[PDB]
Amino acid sequence: MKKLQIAVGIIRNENNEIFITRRAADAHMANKLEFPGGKIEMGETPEQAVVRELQEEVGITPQHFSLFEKLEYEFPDRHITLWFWLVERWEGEPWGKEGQPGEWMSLVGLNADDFPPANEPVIAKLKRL
Ligand SMILES: Nc1nc2c([nH]c(=O)n2[C@H]2C[C@H](O)[C@@H](COP(=O)(O)OP(=O)(O)OP(=O)(O)O)O2)c(=O)[nH]1
Ligand SMILES: [Mn+2]
Ligand SMILES: [Mn+2]
Ligand SMILES: [Mn+2]
Repeated sequence: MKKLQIAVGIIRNENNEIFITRRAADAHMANKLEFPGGKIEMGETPEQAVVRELQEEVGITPQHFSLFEKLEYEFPDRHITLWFWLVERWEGEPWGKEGQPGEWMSLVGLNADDFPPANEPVIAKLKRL
């Protein structure tokens, strides 16, 4: 099947809230909550991809971020490797730059069932921080 490398950014403010967007109804993992991110392209690194994806999707440039978790997940029709970057400093103010819903969500209130199932261990690990 299809095999993808995906970089996403966990955007955390100083109030323990995360900037979360919601995927379109016609997308893979439709209507799910998500960390902004996307496919790592040929000729770019995982670090470059999370910067580019956050610039495109929510209008911020991550800086001094760290790899929170890397994991693989087998969906029904595709295999992806997810790079979860913890982003605690950035230039700009995140918004729905691609017209998608986005809002700040308390970390304690996140419900893993609202996200793709691949995110389950990451959401749990974030809550222990
Ligand atoms: N963005 C994001 N994707 C996730 C998460 N968890 C998860 O399993 N995924 C999966 C859903 C998709 O199969 C894939 C992300 O690809 P995408 O749909 O964001 O692709 P993209 O933004 O590059 O799309 P495009 O603008 O290039 O057309 O990873 C997450 O927290 N954030
Ligand atoms: Mn993309
Ligand atoms: Mn995306
Ligand atoms: Mn994108």
